[PDB]
Amino acid sequence: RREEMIAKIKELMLQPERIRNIGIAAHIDHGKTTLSDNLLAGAGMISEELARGITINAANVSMVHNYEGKDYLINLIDTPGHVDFGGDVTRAMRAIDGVIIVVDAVEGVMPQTETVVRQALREYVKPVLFINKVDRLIRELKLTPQQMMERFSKIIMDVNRLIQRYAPEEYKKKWMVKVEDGSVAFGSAYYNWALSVPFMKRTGVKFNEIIDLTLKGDNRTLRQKAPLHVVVLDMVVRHLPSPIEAQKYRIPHLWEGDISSDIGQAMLNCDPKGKMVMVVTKIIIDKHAGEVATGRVWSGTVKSGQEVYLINTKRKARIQQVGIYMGPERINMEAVPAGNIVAVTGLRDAMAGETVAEEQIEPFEAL
Ligand SMILES: Nc1nc2c(ncn2[C@@H]2O[C@H](COP(=O)(O)OP(=O)(O)O)[C@@H](O)[C@H]2O)c(=O)[nH]1
Repeated sequence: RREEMIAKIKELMLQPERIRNIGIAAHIDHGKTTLSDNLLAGAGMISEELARGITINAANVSMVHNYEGKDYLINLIDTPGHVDFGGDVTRAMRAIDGVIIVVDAVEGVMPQTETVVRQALREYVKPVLFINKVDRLIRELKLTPQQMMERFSKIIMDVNRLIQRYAPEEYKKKWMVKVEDGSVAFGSAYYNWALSVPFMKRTGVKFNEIIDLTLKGDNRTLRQKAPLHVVVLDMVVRHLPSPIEAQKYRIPHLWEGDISSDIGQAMLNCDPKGKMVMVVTKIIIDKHAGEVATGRVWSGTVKSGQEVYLINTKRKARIQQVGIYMGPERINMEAVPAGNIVAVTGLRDAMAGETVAEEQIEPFEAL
């Protein structure tokens, strides 16, 4: 039901501890797009009452996920795929608080894997690990359960070596990933299943059941018994931070202004009562709506009709319509508080990376 989901989005956007702003990153062909598309589909966000390629270069897609009796609003924000480095990559890392690092079970950790882990960690983005294509270990390589667990262990050790080496000093140990606490999951994005220790504890489901169904070709039972979106989004909710948790340590890194100032404090503490500061992540031109700027609200509350400064472009402006994402769709909202990803009209002169603020402040980017 559409009206129900819209109400749910409004409910959760008002509670910053229920939000997760994330991205997904991977070496080429390891499964970023398949995971992205199938999480969105599995969470039921593109059902007719409300798949391949829908997330490709999508500014944001949101998913509502229930975890231990509470609903969460997960924003899967665009991160550039298949590129080594660039301003676009850095900018997208700065927009997300958590990242799912996807590693192919066959190739393992590859040079581009190391690059994306580095790039995320450099901006205080907390990682979790999803080991993909486990169907290939089962069917094509015909590995034993012990051989597969040993393969996972090696991947995990390689990832943690990168975290130890590249995480900000304070998080070199804290952000290591482990199978035991479910900050690692493994599965097949393509066949819509995954497992983790917390999921297996909760349900009693065992890897051998998944192996059996896989070899039998019972793909319907497979994806229902160990759903990709349940296992992976459970991991997102438990282990990736809310914007209010993340901004307390991310904002001094991200913004070069005076953290002790009122606006600095409002961003540090994700305060919806402070002056509004947002950063534009992406702009598209819609034939009907005109320029639509997607962005993250760091502080304050963004409103339809709100007068703002475009800091990099050096102009005063007025936001026309504010929107928020429901799956891939923009839905109108007249006011949206800090912590959220929004889409706004009225800022045609803005560029990607633009700092948009109620007061003249230091920009997040030199632009
Ligand atoms: N066997 C298998 N193939 C997969 C899986 N996930 C993705 N693929 C395939 O691997 C290729 C690359 O996937 P894609 O999601 O586009 O990778 P990306 O480049 O990281 O975005 C495509 O042919 C996918 O269908 C998986 O779990 N198992």
